[PDB]
Amino acid sequence: ADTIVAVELDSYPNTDIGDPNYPHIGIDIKSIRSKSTARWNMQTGKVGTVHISYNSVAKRLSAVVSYSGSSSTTVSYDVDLNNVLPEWVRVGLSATTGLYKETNTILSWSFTSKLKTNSAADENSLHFSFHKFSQNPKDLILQGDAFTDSDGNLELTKVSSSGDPQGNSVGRALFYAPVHIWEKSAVVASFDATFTFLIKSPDREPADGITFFIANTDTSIPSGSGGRLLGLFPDAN
Amino acid sequence: ADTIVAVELDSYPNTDIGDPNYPHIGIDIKSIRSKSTARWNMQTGKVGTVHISYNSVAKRLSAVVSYSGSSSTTVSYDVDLNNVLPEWVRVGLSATTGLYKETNTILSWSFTSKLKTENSLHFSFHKFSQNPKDLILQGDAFTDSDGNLELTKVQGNSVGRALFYAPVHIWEKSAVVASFDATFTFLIKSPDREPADGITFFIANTDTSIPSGSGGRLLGLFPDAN
Amino acid sequence: ADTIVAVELDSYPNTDIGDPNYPHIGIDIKSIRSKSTARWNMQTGKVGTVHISYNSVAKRLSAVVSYSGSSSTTVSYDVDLNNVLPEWVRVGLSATTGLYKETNTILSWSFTSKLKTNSAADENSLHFSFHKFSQNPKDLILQGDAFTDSDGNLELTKVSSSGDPQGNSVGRALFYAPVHIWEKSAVVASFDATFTFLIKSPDREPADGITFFIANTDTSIPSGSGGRLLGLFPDAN
Amino acid sequence: ADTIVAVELDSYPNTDIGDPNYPHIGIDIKSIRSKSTARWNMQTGKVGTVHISYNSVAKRLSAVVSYSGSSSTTVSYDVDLNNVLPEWVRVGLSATTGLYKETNTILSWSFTSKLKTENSLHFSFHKFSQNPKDLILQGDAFTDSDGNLELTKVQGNSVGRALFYAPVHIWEKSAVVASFDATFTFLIKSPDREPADGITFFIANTDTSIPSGSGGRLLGLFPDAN
Ligand SMILES: [Ca+2]
Ligand SMILES: [Ca+2]
Ligand SMILES: [Mn+2]
Ligand SMILES: [Mn+2]
Repeated sequence: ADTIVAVELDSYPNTDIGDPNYPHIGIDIKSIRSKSTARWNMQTGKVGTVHISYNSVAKRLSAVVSYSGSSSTTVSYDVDLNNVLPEWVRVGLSATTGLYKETNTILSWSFTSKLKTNSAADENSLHFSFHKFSQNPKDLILQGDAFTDSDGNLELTKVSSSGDPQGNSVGRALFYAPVHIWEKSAVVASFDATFTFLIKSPDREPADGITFFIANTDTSIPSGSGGRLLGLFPDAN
Repeated sequence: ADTIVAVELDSYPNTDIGDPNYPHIGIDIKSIRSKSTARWNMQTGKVGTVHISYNSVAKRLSAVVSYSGSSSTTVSYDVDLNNVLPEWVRVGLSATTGLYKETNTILSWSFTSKLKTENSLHFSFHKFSQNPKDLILQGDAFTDSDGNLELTKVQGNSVGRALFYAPVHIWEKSAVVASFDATFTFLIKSPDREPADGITFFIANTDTSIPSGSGGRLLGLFPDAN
Repeated sequence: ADTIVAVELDSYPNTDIGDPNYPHIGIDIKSIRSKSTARWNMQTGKVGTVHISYNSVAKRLSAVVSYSGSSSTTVSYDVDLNNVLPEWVRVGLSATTGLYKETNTILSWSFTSKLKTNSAADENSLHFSFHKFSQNPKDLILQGDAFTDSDGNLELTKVSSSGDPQGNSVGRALFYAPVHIWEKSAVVASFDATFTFLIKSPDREPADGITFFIANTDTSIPSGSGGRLLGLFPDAN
Repeated sequence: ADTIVAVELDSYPNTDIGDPNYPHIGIDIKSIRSKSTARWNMQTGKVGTVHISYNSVAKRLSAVVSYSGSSSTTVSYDVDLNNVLPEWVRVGLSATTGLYKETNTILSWSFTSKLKTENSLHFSFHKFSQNPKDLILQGDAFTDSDGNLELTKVQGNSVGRALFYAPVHIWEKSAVVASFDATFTFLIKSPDREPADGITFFIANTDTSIPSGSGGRLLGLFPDAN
């Protein structure tokens, strides 16, 4: 729904809406046109790991991807997230395919968020961690094509019985409870997220990618957000 | 009906023969008649602390109550909770007032749950927002101007509950160990010294709600006294 | 050193000192003669996982072992650990081999301990987590034959360059910092531990096992504690 | 020499031209001359809170100071700490007094460190034991009858430090992300309003000790003012 901060792992270069001429990681602030990007040395058929950080004192949103016994790529962006996001949010995972496709499979997801004030008597803390997923994950809001398979992996996008990915799917999984990330008299807010993903593709140059995103609590797949908009934005402004 | 597992602090008269003659802390499995209780030296106008824990290998559910510079009271019950509770639950607090001037104010509440074969949950609150969007408030429950969670009305016979918003995955076939731990602090404010009062941390089915009839000594948790 | 609580994973049945007639898990309280045991369905050449719990309110020391896609075994014992242990301890892992042998290899180790009183303003908390190990693990006290190998696995007992285990080794690894587990006005103390282990053996019936143990801070391999005494006790009382 | 990374609270006059004219919070990289500082509204006899964090992807080290019902001051410095600090370190607190009647009492201290490719450490103390065996106390540092950690003497020119006992693994070749976070609360008690005082959280080589000459404004951390 209308408000969106996101870390995007973007397999398919969509040049005319600002994407660099290669797979990339980027930080998206209220738009699909990453405020910052870094080359993403994608490795199809391998398990990748994403770490994401933010601290409201530092005011830096950071992300890393690496694969097992391989190099890593990092992207950063200076952003005060309380001038962007509501004080209460939902956190989620998003993925799409277009004409070109890919599995957008998630193996694990963890998230930690803290909110501190003056008195230690005034604060909150939230943590969740999933290694594989229930067949009816009742603490997840599954949106669009998102489903958990017979292996207990979370499939954000359509995959056939065969084990093979479909074109034109959107999926999203959001954690059930809203997260309190700012408040009038907050001194420090911070969050950390990790996920692991498996992207497989027959295709030359797969599509479209995965995000971790933070949104207003009532968020939903906006109509017309398929493909290159990754399930997040209604247009490409 | 709801499926209930509770740890309660109870200053009501329990006029049933089995049960005790003083304020007590007790462990409730599916019924208001505590499977196990212990003395509770209930101190009005002082902040109290409850720690509860369970481990599915140890199959021992236990709880402690203390006040600062005070001594504590503990209760345990050997129980296997994966044969009592559904796989997915919601956790919460509840309170009820008698016919006294008294508050049930929650200053803090934390919870951790672990499910190993694969699943972890943790929340922690010190005071509460005016709009606690991650709490499901039931009955007379509201967060006050001070950021304190008032489970009951600030005369008596109020019932109020507060659930954490996400369901908790506490068991599964593939499970080797499930554990949980919870802490809360509370303040009963009252001009009386031994008012009739009840306050609980509880676990239940995810679609749980207040049963009509459940006031006073059924703690907002149960319809019968069975 | 003199005071020892331990969860033992006992591969070799030593009948005449109380061992049951099979591999077992046991809780050892100040003696090698387990206060409680359960049949341990050992699976050589597989990664096993031990979880250990205690809570001073419940007064129950618990442990579980399982392997990957296999059944699990559990043992329990009602013990108030503050009548047994000092208020400050070191936590550790031990292993031995005798004439019969085995690798006693540790892949990960985590430990959490909490101590609460009246006021939340009076408490302590400690947590460590190792997945694989530095070649010079500076936060471990390595005792006897304990070493971290070229794979970053912790080998509590002697293994040849070949990859093959030697007989008559003792090893122990203790975490550097002492742990505060009780105090005059404690309301609740609790700890949790997890480790993963690989036991390989040519032998028919390997020896001798691995423990997780809690001891006085100045603990050390007592002389004459080899073999069946698992690196912990100086005799078999 | 020792290798020092510190966050400091400083009320000494700093008479060197570059440096500031009021009590300040600052980030020290290997020298007493803070790579980055900010105003510190230093409230004597009120409990203060410091939060510090770092992430090796963000390469931004930052800190906040606040008092209850008060507003806060923050400081950041872009730095890569795997080029400044050894791989293994010891973390600690330090304080120094001037020529004033003032305490440097630590009420609480927590620390978390993560090293990912594989390594986690966390400790948390609210008050301290009479015999804090997991702390290495240096110089005038002792735990008092109230369980509070006094870094300096209860006249001035005391220096005192307290290290956490285990070494911390903060970097390695194979490392993808290293992060840490620390919090402490403190109380400077003094009959004066703006006494000359210094209090730090710091990271150093594991064999670190108090350098001679390091009194007052060198915070117990550095031998020179270079
Ligand atoms: Ca794209
Ligand atoms: Ca044996
Ligand atoms: Mn893009
Ligand atoms: Mn045995």
